[PDB]
Amino acid sequence: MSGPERITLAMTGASGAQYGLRLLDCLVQEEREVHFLISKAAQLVMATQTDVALPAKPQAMQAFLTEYCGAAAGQIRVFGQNDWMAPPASGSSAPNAMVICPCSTGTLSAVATGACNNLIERAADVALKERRPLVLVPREAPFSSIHLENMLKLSNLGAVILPAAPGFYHQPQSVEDLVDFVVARILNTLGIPQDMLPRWGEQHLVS
Amino acid sequence: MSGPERITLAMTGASGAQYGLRLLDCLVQEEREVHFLISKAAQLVMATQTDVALPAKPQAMQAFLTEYCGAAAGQIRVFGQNDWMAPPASGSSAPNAMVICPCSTGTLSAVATGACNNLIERAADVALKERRPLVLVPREAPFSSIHLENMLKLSNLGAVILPAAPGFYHQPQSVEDLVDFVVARILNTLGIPQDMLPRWGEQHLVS
Amino acid sequence: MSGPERITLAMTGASGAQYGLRLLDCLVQEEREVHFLISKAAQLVMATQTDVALPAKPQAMQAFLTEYCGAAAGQIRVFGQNDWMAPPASGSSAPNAMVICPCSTGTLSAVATGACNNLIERAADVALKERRPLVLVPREAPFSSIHLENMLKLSNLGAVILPAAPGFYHQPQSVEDLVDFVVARILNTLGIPQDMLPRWGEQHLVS
Amino acid sequence: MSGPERITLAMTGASGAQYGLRLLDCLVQEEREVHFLISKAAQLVMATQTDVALPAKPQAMQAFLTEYCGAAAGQIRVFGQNDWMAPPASGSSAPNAMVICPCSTGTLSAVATGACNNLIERAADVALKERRPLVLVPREAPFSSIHLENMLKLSNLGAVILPAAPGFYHQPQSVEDLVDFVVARILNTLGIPQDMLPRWGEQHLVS
Amino acid sequence: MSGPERITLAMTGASGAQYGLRLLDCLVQEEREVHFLISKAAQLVMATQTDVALPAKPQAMQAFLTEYCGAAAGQIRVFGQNDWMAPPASGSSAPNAMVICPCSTGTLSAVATGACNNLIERAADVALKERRPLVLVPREAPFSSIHLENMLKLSNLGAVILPAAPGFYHQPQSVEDLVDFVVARILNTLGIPQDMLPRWGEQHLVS
Amino acid sequence: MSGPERITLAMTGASGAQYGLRLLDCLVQEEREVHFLISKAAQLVMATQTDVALPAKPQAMQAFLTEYCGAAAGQIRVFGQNDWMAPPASGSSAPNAMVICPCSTGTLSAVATGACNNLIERAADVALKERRPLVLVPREAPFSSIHLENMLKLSNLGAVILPAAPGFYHQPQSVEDLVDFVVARILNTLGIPQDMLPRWGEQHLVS
Amino acid sequence: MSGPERITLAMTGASGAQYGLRLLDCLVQEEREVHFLISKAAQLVMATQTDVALPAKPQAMQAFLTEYCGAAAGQIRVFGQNDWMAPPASGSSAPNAMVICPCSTGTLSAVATGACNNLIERAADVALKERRPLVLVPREAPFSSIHLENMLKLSNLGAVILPAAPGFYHQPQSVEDLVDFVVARILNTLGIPQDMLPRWGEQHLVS
Amino acid sequence: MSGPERITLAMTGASGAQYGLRLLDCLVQEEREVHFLISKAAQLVMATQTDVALPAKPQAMQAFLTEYCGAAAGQIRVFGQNDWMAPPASGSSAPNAMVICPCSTGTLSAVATGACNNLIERAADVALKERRPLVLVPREAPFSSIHLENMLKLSNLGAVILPAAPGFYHQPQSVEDLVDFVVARILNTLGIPQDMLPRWGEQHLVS
Ligand SMILES: Cc1cc2c(cc1C)N(C[C@H](O)[C@H](O)[C@H](O)COP(=O)(O)O)c1[nH]c(=O)[nH]c(=O)c1N2
Ligand SMILES: Cc1cc2c(cc1C)N(C[C@H](O)[C@H](O)[C@H](O)COP(=O)(O)O)c1[nH]c(=O)[nH]c(=O)c1N2
Ligand SMILES: Cc1cc2c(cc1C)N(C[C@H](O)[C@H](O)[C@H](O)COP(=O)(O)O)c1[nH]c(=O)[nH]c(=O)c1N2
Ligand SMILES: Cc1cc2c(cc1C)N(C[C@H](O)[C@H](O)[C@H](O)COP(=O)(O)O)c1[nH]c(=O)[nH]c(=O)c1N2
Ligand SMILES: Cc1cc2c(cc1C)N(C[C@H](O)[C@H](O)[C@H](O)COP(=O)(O)O)c1[nH]c(=O)[nH]c(=O)c1N2
Ligand SMILES: Cc1cc2c(cc1C)N(C[C@H](O)[C@H](O)[C@H](O)COP(=O)(O)O)c1[nH]c(=O)[nH]c(=O)c1N2
Ligand SMILES: Cc1cc2c(cc1C)N(C[C@H](O)[C@H](O)[C@H](O)COP(=O)(O)O)c1[nH]c(=O)[nH]c(=O)c1N2
Ligand SMILES: Cc1cc2c(cc1C)N(C[C@H](O)[C@H](O)[C@H](O)COP(=O)(O)O)c1[nH]c(=O)[nH]c(=O)c1N2
Ligand SMILES: CC(C)=CCOP(=O)(O)O
Ligand SMILES: CC(C)=CCOP(=O)(O)O
Ligand SMILES: CC(C)=CCOP(=O)(O)O
Ligand SMILES: CC(C)=CCOP(=O)(O)O
Ligand SMILES: CC(C)=CCOP(=O)(O)O
Ligand SMILES: CC(C)=CCOP(=O)(O)O
Ligand SMILES: CC(C)=CCOP(=O)(O)O
Ligand SMILES: CC(C)=CCOP(=O)(O)O
Repeated sequence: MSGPERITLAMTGASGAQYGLRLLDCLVQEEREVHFLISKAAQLVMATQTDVALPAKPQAMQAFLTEYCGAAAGQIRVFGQNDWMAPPASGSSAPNAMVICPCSTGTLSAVATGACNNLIERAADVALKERRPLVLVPREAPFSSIHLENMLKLSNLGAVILPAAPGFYHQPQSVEDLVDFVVARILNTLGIPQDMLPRWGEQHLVS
Repeated sequence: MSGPERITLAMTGASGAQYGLRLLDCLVQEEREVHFLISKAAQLVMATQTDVALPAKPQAMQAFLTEYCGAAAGQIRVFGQNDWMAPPASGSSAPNAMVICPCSTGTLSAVATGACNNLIERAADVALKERRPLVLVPREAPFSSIHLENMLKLSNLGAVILPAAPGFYHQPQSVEDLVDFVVARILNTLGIPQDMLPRWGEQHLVS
Repeated sequence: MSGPERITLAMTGASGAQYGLRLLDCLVQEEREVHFLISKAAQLVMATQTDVALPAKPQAMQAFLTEYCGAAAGQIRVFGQNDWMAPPASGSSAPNAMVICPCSTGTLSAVATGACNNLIERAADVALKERRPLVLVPREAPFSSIHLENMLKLSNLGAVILPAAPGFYHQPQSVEDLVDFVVARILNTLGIPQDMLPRWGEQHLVS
Repeated sequence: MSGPERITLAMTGASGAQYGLRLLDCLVQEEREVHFLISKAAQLVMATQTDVALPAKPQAMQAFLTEYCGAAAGQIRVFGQNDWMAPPASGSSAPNAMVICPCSTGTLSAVATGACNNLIERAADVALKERRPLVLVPREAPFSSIHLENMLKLSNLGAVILPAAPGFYHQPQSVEDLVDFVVARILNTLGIPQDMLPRWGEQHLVS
Repeated sequence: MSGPERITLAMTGASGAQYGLRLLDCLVQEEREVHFLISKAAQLVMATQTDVALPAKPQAMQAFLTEYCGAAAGQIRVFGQNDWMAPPASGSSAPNAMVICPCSTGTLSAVATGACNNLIERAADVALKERRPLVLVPREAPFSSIHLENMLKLSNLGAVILPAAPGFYHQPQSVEDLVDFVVARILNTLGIPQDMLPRWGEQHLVS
Repeated sequence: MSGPERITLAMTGASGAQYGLRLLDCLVQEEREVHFLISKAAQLVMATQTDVALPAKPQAMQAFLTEYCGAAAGQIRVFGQNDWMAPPASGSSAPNAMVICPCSTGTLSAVATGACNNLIERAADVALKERRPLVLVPREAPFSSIHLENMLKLSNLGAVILPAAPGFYHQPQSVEDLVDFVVARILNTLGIPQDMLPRWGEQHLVS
Repeated sequence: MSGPERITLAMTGASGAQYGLRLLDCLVQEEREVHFLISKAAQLVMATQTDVALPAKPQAMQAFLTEYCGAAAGQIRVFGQNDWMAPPASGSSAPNAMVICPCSTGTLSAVATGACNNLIERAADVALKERRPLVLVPREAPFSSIHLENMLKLSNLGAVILPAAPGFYHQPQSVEDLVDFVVARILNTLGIPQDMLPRWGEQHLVS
Repeated sequence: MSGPERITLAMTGASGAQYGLRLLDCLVQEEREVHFLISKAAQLVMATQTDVALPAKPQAMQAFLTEYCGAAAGQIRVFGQNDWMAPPASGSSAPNAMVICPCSTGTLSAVATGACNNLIERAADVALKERRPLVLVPREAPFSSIHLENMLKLSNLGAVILPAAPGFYHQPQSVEDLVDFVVARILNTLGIPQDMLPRWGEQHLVS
């Protein structure tokens, strides 16, 4: 298999829950193991901008998502915001790639400064110190200079800053087609196969 | 009228022509005067990702857009890429706000470095030296550290970096609803009235 | 196979065309796919400092190089300087390593600043944002502080700055032996097998 | 095999010889090839803080270590401090990962500044220019701002700064258990299998 | 008495509780007054990596520690994480030295950025603004560039960054001997007498 | 006694040996303990610019200086350039103030970069990490930007940069009076009594 | 003649008037034209630390110095502190080298910041903008970080920072011999012949 | 004569001895005086990559080179690595231009940091403080960020960084023709006549 076997997928309180749910579903279909984390604000976003009725507690959540995605048993692990017992809290864990999708400006800040106040922030701190993949998917506009400095710092240290900025070059016809563009970019970044967005120019031999 | 009477709208070669066409139409409906500039790459984008058959030469272009938007005669001015005779080339011109929507990574670079190689780049250089509004709407993912440094420099100097990153908090049902979210943000930035995106929380009196 | 299956090889207007032609030939012999780009200045260099009569237009060029190197059909793709349809223009393309050999001081500048004015510059911009290999082979002396700052910025972001500075530790007897030293270094950087430069010290067991 | 086939292991004059000897032994047991370098100060440390009677000259040293670790013939190569003939002195060598364990503050300084005064420093300079793994294991307290600036510079360039700071979360009962924690972290960094430190949380499915 | 009469000892959630308990005991034996603060994460660390059954609430904690260490009544004060009434919250308090042992990467971050979210962070903020001693004892490996930048900033402002990196030059035979090395370094930094680690070279008169 | 009981006095290869010999004599007369270190270049300076015939080996040197200054037995300790057994090599030593008088540009460099190549450089590295007094007395003209950057870095970290730049405000009549001005400044910096340079203005009550 | 025909010699209020008077005399003997400027504080220094009774007003001063040095009529020009009519105030003047000897910390500050409050400061501002020689001779100890930053800035812009730090390698026997060392260094910097300090090593052919 | 009368030519341990020998020969033919310095590593390079059997000791070396180049007696001075008696060690020496050809990455480092550990490094330190020409000829590939930062610092201070990167625009037919290109560039930098590389375009009057 190309790409990581295990992804830590953290969802934080930016207005783009569709992208994290779609990514979760694609990752499950590519038979990856997902360690799923979600912030309190992200739970309010999902409740108010989607049709998904996500249970509050980690075990009910894990059961719900396993159904929602058609996952295998234990394929999706759910950990709460102070569960330091969970793999992502330590660099001695097995290697996984981490994606924060969507990534709020507050979570971006915490990761840039090293705040480690909850499991998502500590997980990203560990990805950085271990040189493990870390992809942040901000959804904000305008970006202020505070946001941009935090993104630059992290980019300079090897994180991938992948804004939720879909392109129109595959002729999108629906909101779902724009959500899939962003998701396809994330999977490409992670090195995981995808067939939602063709490889640009692959059939063009000469100019 | 709130907001600027005249906007310089430059469209450059990022995959988001829908946003610049929609903005052009909203600006016309709010009876603003638009000085419209478009790059060669942006013409290829529009030809390949939209249904809009935009003529190549500035006078045919001006006639086409005036029809497309329902504008009044002389409401939309079109200037070519080396027309130094046009108002945006000089700080002695009448004040206008400038928006680059969409803004390619190459145009972002040129504006950050001061390259002034064509009328769009010189127009942005003049907006900066005159302290006139300058809004850039990048559409790229990932953003590299080169992109992020160029955005930060410009943000620090007072430009507004407004990525084409729509939110989902107004329940979008179509691609058009996502395009209008971004457009609504731009008009808000410019101080121009809009009724596509409600004022968040305006009716909430207490927590 | 070790190393990348596909290399984007861009030749720009520094006085070292021999190195890019030799690299092209080595890449073909290692059965890699080459996406070949060449600047207008690089065409003048090749015309004046080599015996290679390279045709001007991309399809005639592709036929010429395919012969010159003994390549298989479609092994070498040639794209012109504004062919945005070509794979290297987008990060959604299939992954390839990019080498700019030789790299003029102007191309170094454009890549460091993000100028994206033609397909070579945009290709390098995409390599950077995608975290794909990017090797620059400058040929200039002295290096000014402008050159050195541009190289440092790019090195800091993970590009490899590999100056056309051959060593003499394999006893070179000809101009070709110096050209092959530099080429051997490039292939090593890319992780592609080569037998022009032995592995230093591989038989030395103790001091 | 996961991880590098060949490791350059340099031991320098910080008070932690136990960690470099233990790492050497683990690397031998995982059937890796080790290019072993040791500074004059590190020889005084080993003589005074361990029970290991290490011979002075490279060939006697190689014989001693080969016995001490149970290595195969030629599995451990020993090179002296000015043996420029040895593989680590040149980037044209075969790829290996380099670890400096322990890393004195003086060696940290030399690597950060590019001093290349002996084979260890030149070896690290080459690892950096080749983008090959470089792990530094400092043992000092307090760390001054000079130390911290030197570490930051190197971290920013992709070196791994792994201080000899063992954790207590695997219930250590002996000095050997603390030495093995640090060694286990190094092997994890290098991507080499180890069974001294379990994978944190690997059996935890839900919070 | 040499050294401070009063120490604020904060324990945060890094895997090194042994060092803070040992320091607490040494400080009590040198008849100092200790203002003891402990984070929620540090309570989970102590519960899981030590044999010490520390009560949760500040008054039960104070009674427990007073027994554990043989302290005099009122020698150890315990304050909770939001007790702004406590001396360390204000610069108008009586002078004391502050040690954060162990110091998590999150607490390091908060102190470097000025976050003041709880009493430990505010206490360190006050130590800095008052020019009072502040010693941080991180326990992490690798250190990332985020950690290293946060340490450098604080070192530059006069904090002492004293990693939990014991040396082996006093022939340690047990885990306790390594814990005491680090503790001895802290007491030396604070100017408090200790007889666990001899004064290096004190009897050496000539080379 | 005011000021430190023990001073590490290092003499390095700048053209000002008179100042270090005079300081050594003043320190002995104020009954301080001096740990004396001298570089190979400083030995050549003393041989060629003074009348002092200093023996080469540390024990003969210690006997010579003890006579030259009228010191008590064991008041002056002499350590060689690789004597890591000596107190100044470790921060676990008893506290002393360190003066490098004169300080060559090479020694200034090594201290600024953390090179630790010999006992003087390591001693200064330890003074810095321990927050112990460190006074550097450069003697060079012009100062280049390399020198000035190295001095600034060290000044910013709390070292005292005290150039061998005597003043004329005490009416000097001899070379000895200029040497004593500089020495008086050093003793003032260290907080040690001196009566060579009066306290400026001490008898002036009103303007 | 080697070196400049005209020198602007400014004397400011550091305790080293001997050096500026000696330089003035050497410049006169080498038949240079001197534009002489002196600050109010420098007049108090000269009155209190030398035997030279310098008149207050520019014309009496010019007559006095012309006698003191044996100069030709009009060889020494004296200008007051607000005489903007004088050549050094404008870059349109004839080229001259400028030396500030001695240079107070206040004058160093003004030159580094561009303060131009009097003719000396404006003269130095003009030397810098014209790329004309500018030599500053500070006399201060310790140098603080403010002093060192001001010196570095100016050194980086091409000024020569030449501290009043005499060497002892020409066997000085008097205060005058130390004053002449510094003066000899200044003349060397300016490219003016001098025979007070031999050319180091000029007769040494082999090592 | 145009250009300097005296050149300090230092050869250090990069793989390009041919360039320093050829430069030495050209300098002798232009009747310049050469102060020749060579490092221990450079002696190993010359022994292994050239046919030149250079004696070890300075006087035998001077005799050998005087023969090899056809020099006049005393035209080439040879100084050893610790011969502080030699002119280049002091700024009070007669002015000469300094070239380090080839310049190892270690020597580049030492010059950038001010290390002054041997006569070559001190000579370069003096060139910088005296504002005398300093040309460095590195031979390394890739250049890391450490190398590039060291080059930039020195370039910014006025050193010339002239990499051993020959061009092909004079139709080179041999290894000697590439060596002469680099040498011709160095002589041009120094302002010394050369007829190996024509003046580009000198006969071109119009475009
Ligand atoms: C409905 C709704 C929508 C948004 C938000 C909030 C809510 C309630 N917030 C804000 C954000 O959630 C807030 O600053 C949190 O403190 C983020 O905390 P976490 O990073 O999720 O722990 C938010 N933040 C942001 O960066 N981009 C966005 O698009 C949104 N949209
Ligand atoms: C179809 C198509 C689509 C895109 C592009 C090109 C084409 C042809 N380009 C690239 C870009 O247009 C190129 O780097 C130009 O050089 C930009 O020039 P202007 O800034 O418009 O003058 C591009 N650039 C970018 O920053 N974001 C994008 O989404 C796209 N999409
Ligand atoms: C014959 C010849 C030789 C050279 C050049 C030009 C020509 C015509 N140029 C200059 C360079 O080509 C010019 O600055 C271009 O603008 C570079 O454009 P590209 O980067 O190729 O698009 C050039 N540039 C450089 O960096 N190093 C070199 O060795 C040369 N040699
Ligand atoms: C017994 C003993 C113990 C130590 C040391 C020395 C000796 C002799 N040194 C110092 C160090 O070895 C010295 O600065 C050397 O110059 C380092 O040279 P290398 O980097 O090994 O070539 C030392 N240095 C350090 O960074 N951390 C340490 O723990 C120690 N411990
Ligand atoms: C068992 C255990 C062990 C550790 C941790 C946690 C737990 C539960 N954490 C993490 C840390 O406690 C987390 O990022 C907290 O958010 C830190 O909060 P405080 O700074 O104590 O408020 C942790 N953090 C760190 O910097 N170094 C370490 O050694 C450890 N070890
Ligand atoms: C006679 C004599 C005089 C001087 C020197 C040398 C000699 C031999 N050196 C140079 C210096 O000693 C050289 O760069 C050494 O490498 C410094 O090494 P240490 O720092 O003493 O180990 C020298 N260096 C300096 O910074 N200022 C000076 O005044 C002198 N004077
Ligand atoms: C007797 C005497 C001696 C000194 C001073 C003053 C006096 C009165 N001052 C101080 C200085 O003159 C003061 O800060 C002035 O404001 C400098 O002004 P000018 O730069 O000359 O205009 C002084 N300043 C300094 O930088 N180094 C010194 O050696 C002295 N010595
Ligand atoms: C045969 C051979 C070849 C090279 C080297 C060595 C040897 C032995 N070294 C390395 C270098 O010489 C080493 O880092 C020295 O420590 C440099 O010391 P000096 O700067 O000459 O004192 C080397 N260094 C470099 O920067 N570029 C190179 O091309 C080479 N080539
Ligand atoms: C939760 C936990 C064991 C954190 C310690 O992990 P690491 O040693 O800092 O990578
Ligand atoms: C096209 C033109 C008149 C440019 C000059 O404008 P400005 O004085 O630079 O603002
Ligand atoms: C030519 C083209 C489709 C450019 C867009 O690519 P990407 O989304 O910016 O990587
Ligand atoms: C010892 C030696 C051949 C050094 C040259 O290696 P590289 O070309 O600098 O990687
Ligand atoms: C809890 C309290 C009184 C904080 C104010 O202290 P300070 O004036 O900020 O030192
Ligand atoms: C020579 C020696 C014991 C060095 C270790 O000292 P420290 O622990 O780094 O202060
Ligand atoms: C006193 C005077 C004419 C100042 C103007 O000089 P410049 O044009 O600023 O060089
Ligand atoms: C070898 C020697 C006399 C060094 C002193 O030279 P300089 O005064 O630092 O230029």
